[PDB]
Amino acid sequence: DPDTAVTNKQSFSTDVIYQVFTDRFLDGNPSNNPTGAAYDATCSNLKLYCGGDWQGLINKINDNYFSDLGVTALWISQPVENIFATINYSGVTNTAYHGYWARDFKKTNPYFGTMADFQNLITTAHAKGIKIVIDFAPNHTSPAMETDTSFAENGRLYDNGTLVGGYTNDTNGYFHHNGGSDFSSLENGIYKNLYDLADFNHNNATIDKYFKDAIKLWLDMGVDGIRVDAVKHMPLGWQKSWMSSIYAHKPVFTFGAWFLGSAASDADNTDFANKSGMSLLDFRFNSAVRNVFRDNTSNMYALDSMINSTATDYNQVNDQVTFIDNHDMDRFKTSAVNNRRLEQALAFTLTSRGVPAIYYGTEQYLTGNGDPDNRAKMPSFSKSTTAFNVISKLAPLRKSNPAIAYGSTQQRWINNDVYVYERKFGKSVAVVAVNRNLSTSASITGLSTSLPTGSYTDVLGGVLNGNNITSTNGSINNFTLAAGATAVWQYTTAETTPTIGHVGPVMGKPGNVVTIDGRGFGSTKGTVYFGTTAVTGAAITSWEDTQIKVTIPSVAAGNYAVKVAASGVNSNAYNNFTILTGDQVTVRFVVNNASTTLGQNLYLTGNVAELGNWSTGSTAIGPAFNQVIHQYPTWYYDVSVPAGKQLEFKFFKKNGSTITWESGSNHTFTTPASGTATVTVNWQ
Ligand SMILES: OC[C@H]1O[C@H](S[C@H]2[C@H](O)[C@@H](O)[C@@H](O[C@H]3[C@H](O)[C@@H](O)[C@@H](S[C@H]4[C@H](O)[C@@H](O)[C@@H](O[C@H]5[C@H](O)[C@@H](O)[C@@H](S[C@H]6[C@H](O)[C@@H](O)[C@@H](O)O[C@@H]6CO)O[C@@H]5CO)O[C@@H]4CO)O[C@@H]3CO)O[C@@H]2CO)[C@H](O)[C@@H](O)[C@@H]1O
Ligand SMILES: [Ca+2]
Ligand SMILES: [Ca+2]
Repeated sequence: DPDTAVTNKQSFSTDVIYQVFTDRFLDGNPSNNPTGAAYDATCSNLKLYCGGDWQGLINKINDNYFSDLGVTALWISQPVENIFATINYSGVTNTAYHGYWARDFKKTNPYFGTMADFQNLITTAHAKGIKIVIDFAPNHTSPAMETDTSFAENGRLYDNGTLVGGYTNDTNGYFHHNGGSDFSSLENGIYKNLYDLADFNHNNATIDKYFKDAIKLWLDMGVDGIRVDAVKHMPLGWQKSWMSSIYAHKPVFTFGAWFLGSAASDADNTDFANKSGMSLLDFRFNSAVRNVFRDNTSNMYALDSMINSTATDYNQVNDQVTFIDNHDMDRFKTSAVNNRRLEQALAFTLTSRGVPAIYYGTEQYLTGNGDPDNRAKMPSFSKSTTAFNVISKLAPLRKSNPAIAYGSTQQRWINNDVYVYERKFGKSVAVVAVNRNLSTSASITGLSTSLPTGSYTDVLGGVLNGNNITSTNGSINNFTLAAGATAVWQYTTAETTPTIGHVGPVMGKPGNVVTIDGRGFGSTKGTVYFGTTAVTGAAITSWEDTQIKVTIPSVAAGNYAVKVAASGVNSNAYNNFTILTGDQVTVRFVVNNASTTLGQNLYLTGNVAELGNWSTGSTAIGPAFNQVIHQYPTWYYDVSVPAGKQLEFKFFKKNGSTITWESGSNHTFTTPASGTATVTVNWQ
């Protein structure tokens, strides 16, 4: 199928996601509504259930609300069964309407629908070309108190009805009993409770297996993507292992939520996006956009700076999910924020790199500050707002123009209030001009672009006061950009030479099937390169002009570049593809008596690519932890490592550029065939 079809579960670059709180959208079936105190028919007390369900989503898909809006994917609340109990937090009654208080990841939330309703949602969605993305929260169950089992449901977990265990009397150690996190460090936030939510101990073999089994269930039902909640509060190692099991079974686009407060680069965040096997919600992009269009605390330069900085930090910037707001912050729209600014932020987001997501109601200019006010009921289904118009005209461009879906970004003109950028991919180009100044127009002179000679019409049709331009070999004739204007000019044409636009997933073991999207691959089965290794014939399960499904060859584990050769012509190289040694398992490495010097950290490396292949650089594992599970001078770290393999490893201390290794022989350990394990050694 073409890279743009609904069947492409590995790439969302050509899509526009619509994030919706299932309970706050449409109550299509009042028969499944909760009873009593947990329900509010008027939906005025936003902490209670309002009745929204999967039937309501089905209805709006059938009457073409989403089709006319232009969205091609739906991101819904966690579908799993949540606790039924009601919780009173200092006077106010709270319910699990948000879906984050799971109790059984193998059953559906009765209030949203049955297992059958869910299947019906998938079918109905796919029939109209809409992908379904689900929220999944494997970090915890629900609120719990160890001393009081009568609080909520004591964070109890069920395996399709069968009780696995609760927070109190957790003899098996399914959860962490290290208190609540104070967010003082990364380690503190991973092994301690997120508020009062019972934290899972993924090192426990049962919990590890439970989540691999539980996710397969939903993948088997046809979900096209996964939004992993609180990725910053679970070990990267376990998550990478979990991700490889997903990719070996049914690869789907997966991204996580790692909260960031500014557009500033964050080392840990960058590492996660580059090493976990999944991408992230682009909080840096979000901050810049809000600072510039909403809050007026930054100018266009901050926007351009962020575009360049993020493109440099993330290996695959096109996999990051962008947005102007969501359930974790104030609604973009405020009384002090103009409609045009909201509209410009949307246009910018929809034409920029990454995978754009729209929080439900944005098209209706919904207001609401903080939790829960920002999760109000959908006020209307009108298709007449300007914002609705902008989305319907720009969203389709991600499918029709590869420059917008896979292209690079270059600044063509800029000043405090004006920004003109260019998206380019092969011969296809897209140019967007934005003037955030609401009162004064701007005279643009000396603008150059890659647009071929010709006359260009504003894709928006002037709804955002856009204008038409004339290109003379890229040189655009002088023009006036109206106050608060924003225009989109583009040019698309067929590509003759092979060009890779996206590869998904970007991690896997030999035998897994990866998807290569792009242009000009031709219909004749060619050859795929993973470094220097050529992959041909049967190994290439599918080959079309815009997409190539290929099997990962049995080469040495490591970092590889991917190229495609069609009719003797070599395409561009898609860098940083990770090939694993084989199936993964999470192992906790513990080392005793590793006393260090001020500012000196402990790292780990060994004889497999997953351990860095004896490297002491960015591929080495670390820095190790030393506060929560084990205390200094004992260090520890959870690492995704190959299953059933004899490993050789050593720890090393690194302060500045001085590296001091362990003496003696290398430590050895044979990893288990599956699950988890703990290996403890003494510093030599
Ligand atoms: O005693 C403390 C506290 O007790 C309760 S809080 C109570 C709340 O009243 C309920 O509404 C309910 O809240 C749940 C919420 O409704 C659900 O949607 C989820 S939220 C989920 C987030 O989506 C996810 O992002 C993450 O949380 C992240 C935050 O979103 C993000 O902003 C930051 S928090 C960061 C702040 O920005 C800073 O301002 C500063 O405070 O430092 C903070 C450091 O993190 O990062 C977070 C983690 O990445 O995870 C949450 C958890 O699911 O669940 C909510 C919790 O269930 O339930 C809570 C308690 O369970 C009292 O009501 C309150 O007054 C009191 O302060
Ligand atoms: Ca209902
Ligand atoms: Ca945790």
